[PDB]
Amino acid sequence: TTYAFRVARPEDVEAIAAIDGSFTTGTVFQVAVAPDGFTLREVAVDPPLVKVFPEDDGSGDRRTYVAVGAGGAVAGFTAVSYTPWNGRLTIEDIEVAPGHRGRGIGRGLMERAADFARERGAGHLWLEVTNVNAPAIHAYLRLGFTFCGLDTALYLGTESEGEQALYMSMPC
Amino acid sequence: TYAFRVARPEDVEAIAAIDGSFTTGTVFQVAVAPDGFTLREVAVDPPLVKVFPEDDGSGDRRTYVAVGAGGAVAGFTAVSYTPWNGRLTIEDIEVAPGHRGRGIGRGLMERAADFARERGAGHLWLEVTNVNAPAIHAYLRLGFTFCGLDTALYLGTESEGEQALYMSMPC
Ligand SMILES: NCCC[C@H](N)CC(=O)N[C@@H]1[C@H](O)[C@@H](OC(N)=O)[C@@H](CO)O[C@H]1NC1=N[C@@H]2C(=O)NC[C@@H](O)[C@H]2N1
Ligand SMILES: NCCC[C@H](N)CC(=O)N[C@@H]1[C@H](O)[C@@H](OC(N)=O)[C@@H](CO)O[C@H]1NC1=N[C@@H]2C(=O)NC[C@@H](O)[C@H]2N1
Repeated sequence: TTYAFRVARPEDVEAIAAIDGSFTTGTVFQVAVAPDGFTLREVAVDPPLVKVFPEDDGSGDRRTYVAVGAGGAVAGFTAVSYTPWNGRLTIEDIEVAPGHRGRGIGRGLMERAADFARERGAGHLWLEVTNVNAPAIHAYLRLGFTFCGLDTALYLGTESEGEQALYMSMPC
Repeated sequence: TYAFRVARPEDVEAIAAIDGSFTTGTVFQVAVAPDGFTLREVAVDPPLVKVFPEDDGSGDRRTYVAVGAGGAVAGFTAVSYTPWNGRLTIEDIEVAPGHRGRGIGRGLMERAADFARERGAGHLWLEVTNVNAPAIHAYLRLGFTFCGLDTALYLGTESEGEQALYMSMPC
């Protein structure tokens, strides 16, 4: 019980904001576009890519969960979003604080997302991940997500141009 | 044979009747691997009948209309601009059942392209179900290529079993 999980309250919103999800990676997922399909291959990059997410990301059925340590600091969060149309719970964000990884916070937050999904009658969880976010992709694969598609054009004209939006899902 | 203009309130009821329901002897089959996605056009026998659902789950917006002699709508396109990624979404483009093979598709998409360059768009983008081979062939003809897909988009919908394919082209 190193970490407790609960619905986020107003005092958590400011702590959530500071966990921006910025990462370093020695690998990226390269997207190869053919006329008849798309291939993902993990490739080493030297020196390591430093990715800071932009301040402008282009943005009852909503919910934010938070992982809290003994001193009351937010160690992680997930913001989820339900669309009844296709029974999709979108994992809009999931982050673990830099110094709190390898302690089952990721799994715990996703388990709370899954609880909300079954509460709303969702058929699948779904998330967007940039092809350069190899650490997150490995984390999502570990938690049972698989690639369900991509949009190689989504980040065109954005601060993230050169990257591809990869889509992952899992049933519940 | 056909003139193009911005759609007016009296066109809304005619636009509604043009749902784009089709028959096809082929579909684009989606193969999911752990490391990617493959699209292969495959014959289906007997022909697939696709009726689009009434519930589709839905300055920078614009609707164009193709008009014949006698002033009847022969087709339309609704487009949508997002400055964030300079994307003009072709939200819908349909030609009336009896008016195909007359360059209405091309004409409507040319009006979409004019709006894109007017707004400074970097690319056009559309969604098409994998079973809509006729539309996919039309879009390929007009210069669109596949830029991705979402095999999970239609889960829990009337269209479950189909995959949402994404196509784009630069301006
Ligand atoms: N920020 C922490 C991570 C947040 C989550 N993982 C969600 C995510 O992936 N957001 C990414 C990320 O903010 C960043 O992408 C890169 N590569 O940095 C920017 C591009 O600059 O695009 C975002 N994507 C978007 N898709 C949405 C869309 O289609 N319509 C509406 C609008 O919401 C769109 N924004
Ligand atoms: N009439 C011709 C179609 C013209 C266009 N290309 C529009 C299109 O493709 N609509 C399809 C089509 O209505 C149908 O799909 C099948 N397979 O029939 C249903 C599945 O029931 O899903 C629609 N898609 C959607 N995507 C959107 C989304 O992501 N969020 C919000 C909302 O807008 C969503 N709706």
